[PDB]
Amino acid sequence: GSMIPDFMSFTSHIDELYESAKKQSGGKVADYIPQLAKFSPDLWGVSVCTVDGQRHSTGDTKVPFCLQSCVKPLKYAIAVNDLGTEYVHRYVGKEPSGNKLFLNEDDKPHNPMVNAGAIVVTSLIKQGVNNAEKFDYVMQFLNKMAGNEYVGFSNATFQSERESGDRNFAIGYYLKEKKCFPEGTDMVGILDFYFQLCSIEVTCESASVMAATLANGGFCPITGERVLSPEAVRNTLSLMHSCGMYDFSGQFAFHVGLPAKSGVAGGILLVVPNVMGMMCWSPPLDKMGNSVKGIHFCHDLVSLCNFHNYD
Ligand SMILES: O=C(Cc1cccc(OC(F)(F)F)c1)Nc1ccc(CCCCc2nnc(NC(=O)Cc3ccccn3)s2)nn1
Repeated sequence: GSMIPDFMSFTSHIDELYESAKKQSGGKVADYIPQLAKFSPDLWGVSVCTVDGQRHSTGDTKVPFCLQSCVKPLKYAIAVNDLGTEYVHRYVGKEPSGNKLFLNEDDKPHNPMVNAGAIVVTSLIKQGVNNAEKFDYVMQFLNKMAGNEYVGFSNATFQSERESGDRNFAIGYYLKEKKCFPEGTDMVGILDFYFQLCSIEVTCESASVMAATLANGGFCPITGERVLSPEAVRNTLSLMHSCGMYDFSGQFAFHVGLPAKSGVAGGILLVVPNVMGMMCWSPPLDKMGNSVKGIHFCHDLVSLCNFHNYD
């Protein structure tokens, strides 16, 4: 599957799109915790990792930042990989909401990409062991996805996220009341694990390798290791396609047509199946919560290389 005939000319076009996006100065850096409000609005990085293992970065691609919602497709993939589609979707829905409600009509969170869904997915991983082992288990998994490149942890983000996460505690108690967790779940402990996962740190470079693992049918392109089952990958990409960009998800599926997942740190994890993974990062967000520069870049990328799913 050679739709990138000349990698060096392709990176030349990446750089031009990078420079064009750089001029987009709009948006607001998230500031509900100090660990996000700190970030400069001018940070802007794009990293590419093909399914071959070819790499290209431009801009601020080695500055660590928190995954935040970008971790949601990754922990869903781990859950499906270990437990199968059917078991996971006993607890969480499979489609966009069209949203302030915690649960759909079946008393399940709408999908794994919204907070209530990610909290339920978190309760499914490595059940029975304590939180330190749960975290270590997911960390080892993310190391394999990233081919052992930068995966860190921001204790300061974790502490601030947990102390100000009233909406997530409201979701936690509502899900407990509607019996959404597996039997024996310690809800407060699940919220802790959830806040920790949101505080895992990557760079553009390490994250693009994670995305490239999803683009490569579950095989890490820079180690050849099998990390995720084909089922886990397929499921994760479908939900990223339809639910990955908050309230912009429907527009993004229509105009861009690639599986992607945004996050409040300004990251956009982007997958071009069978071609490449990308991570774009610029902290200033539009009013729907997506990185202004990243969105502009994603539109330009598809209008240039015919990467749209139905192109
Ligand atoms: O009940 C379900 C299935 C369901 C599916 C579809 C329709 C439906 O009927 C309903 F919309 F009327 F509820 C119910 N899910 C569910 C129900 C309750 C909850 C916990 C509560 C969610 C958090 C909120 N609390 N108050 C709110 N008020 C507003 O947002 C203000 C507003 C503005 C505009 C129009 C209406 N209100 S949000 N979480 N999830």
